Amino acid sequence: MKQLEDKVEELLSKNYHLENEVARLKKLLERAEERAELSEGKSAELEEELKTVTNNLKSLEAQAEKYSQKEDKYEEEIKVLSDKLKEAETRAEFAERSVTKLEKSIDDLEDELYAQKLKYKAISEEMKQLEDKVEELLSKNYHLENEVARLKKL
Amino acid sequence: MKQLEDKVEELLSKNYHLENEVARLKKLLERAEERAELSEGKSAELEEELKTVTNNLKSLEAQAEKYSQKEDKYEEEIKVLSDKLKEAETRAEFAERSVTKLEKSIDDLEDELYAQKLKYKAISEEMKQLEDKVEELLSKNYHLENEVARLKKL
Repeated sequence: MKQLEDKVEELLSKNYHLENEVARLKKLLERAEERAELSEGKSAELEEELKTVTNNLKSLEAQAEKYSQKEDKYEEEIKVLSDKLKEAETRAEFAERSVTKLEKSIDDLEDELYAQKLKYKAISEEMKQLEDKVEELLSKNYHLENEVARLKKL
Repeated sequence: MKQLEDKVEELLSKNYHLENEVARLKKLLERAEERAELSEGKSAELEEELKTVTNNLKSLEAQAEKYSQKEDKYEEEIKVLSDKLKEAETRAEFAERSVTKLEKSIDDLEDELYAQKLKYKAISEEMKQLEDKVEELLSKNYHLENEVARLKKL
């Protein structure tokens, strides 16, 4: 029995050991659980961050869609203004050259009209001298006729 | 002793449940450690995803910035072209209206020259009739003067 009494002394110790092992396993278990909890929590916050960023992205993609379009609009707008500008500068350039030419034409017509008028004035003056001559002769003949009659009565 | 018997029996039963608890906890620990690993792996994968989507968003923002300034560029070009077009159109219109004015003046000058030539023709015609009248009266005058001379010497 002195051997059996020593057995009880062992089971007590070996049980003391099992107890310590149980406590150790429980501490490690809790550490694993807390690790998993911290990570699952981080994933959740990251999940949220991914949706937020992804949304913001699908928006810039869309904005970029409107940006590219306006670009082609502006391009078409500029094109039209350029072609209008060219056409107007051409109309201007040519019309101005026409003005100079037309003014010279007017100078020539005026020179011609002036000369024509000078000619008219001169023939008019000639007419007046001829009229004065007719008047002068009608008078001379009226009196010569009376003189011819007077002489016949002498 | 019967007493020791019972003591041993108690410790063995206790020892039994303890061995089973250690075996059970090792199993739960194995599973909790696997869970943590898996969760930590997911977090790392999500973190890398967020970094990538973030780098893309930042890239789209840079682009969006170039569009905004290049947009103000196109805007500036249009205003520049617009002001020039207004200036060109005004000068074009001015020169073209001048041309219309000068053409109308040329037409009026042609009308006057035509009318002036008809006047010259009309006066030249009277002139012809006047010269004929003078020739006739000079004739009559000539014969009358001769008749007076003749009568005076009888």
